[PDB]
Amino acid sequence: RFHSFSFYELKNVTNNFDERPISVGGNKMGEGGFGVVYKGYVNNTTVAVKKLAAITTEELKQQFDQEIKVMAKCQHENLVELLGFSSDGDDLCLVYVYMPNGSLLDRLSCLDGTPPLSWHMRCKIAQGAANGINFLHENHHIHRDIKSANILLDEAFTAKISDFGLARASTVMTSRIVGTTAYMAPEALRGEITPKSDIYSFGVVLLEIITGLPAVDEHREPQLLLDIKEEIEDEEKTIEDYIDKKMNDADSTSVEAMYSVASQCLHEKKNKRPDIKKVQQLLQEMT
Repeated sequence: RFHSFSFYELKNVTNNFDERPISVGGNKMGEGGFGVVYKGYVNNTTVAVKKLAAITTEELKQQFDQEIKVMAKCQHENLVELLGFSSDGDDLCLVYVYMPNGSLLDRLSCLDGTPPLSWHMRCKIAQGAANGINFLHENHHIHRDIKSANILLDEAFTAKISDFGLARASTVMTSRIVGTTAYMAPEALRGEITPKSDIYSFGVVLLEIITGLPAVDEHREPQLLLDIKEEIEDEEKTIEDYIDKKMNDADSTSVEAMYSVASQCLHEKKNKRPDIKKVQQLLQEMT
């Protein structure tokens, strides 16, 4: 099933949860899913260890319990795999398969000097992520935080959708709004919970893959990649003026095919957006 770790094991294998970034000599890889993520090395295997931090306690155990329940049921090549967990004490940890190529956001940004992703590889990554989302939707889960920074990349650059648990079952309303603003559908930003909002957010990821630009850049005009989309519709701009210049293999025809899928995903009216299945068909027809 899952591996039951005890906290002392995870502490030993993460340099006692060394919170400096890995660049600096520590074990921290990021923060999210209600915790800090650290690199560990256990039994000849590199792992990612998420140590949950307290919203409040008591609801934390419920969320940890729920994330495990979701992962037990959600096994797929385009989803991050949970390996085990630690629950002894006031301390809660989740242990995942390690993804050596980091996030799609970081690779689109060539963080740390990694080479630019080719157009052909971007197309594969887009299809992989759509496959992961389709598995989630088929199994009545809503991700709620679809973004490039949550699409991880293994040894082969296979797309791995991460950070659910918070993955609700499947129009509900909520007082505690979650997600990442620059990626959120307008109805999600008002608190409607629906798988159609994951589609919208996936439209945004597609624009990041096309253009190489982050969804938000506060030193850019416009700060929001979403707006750049309205420029193309309303302002004599073309997607071609926006194609990532860090590629040498992006043909006009498939670029436009992906942009058209992005544009369908991005309808403001949730009911006009394609479903994940259609998005897969489209992304497949694209290659």
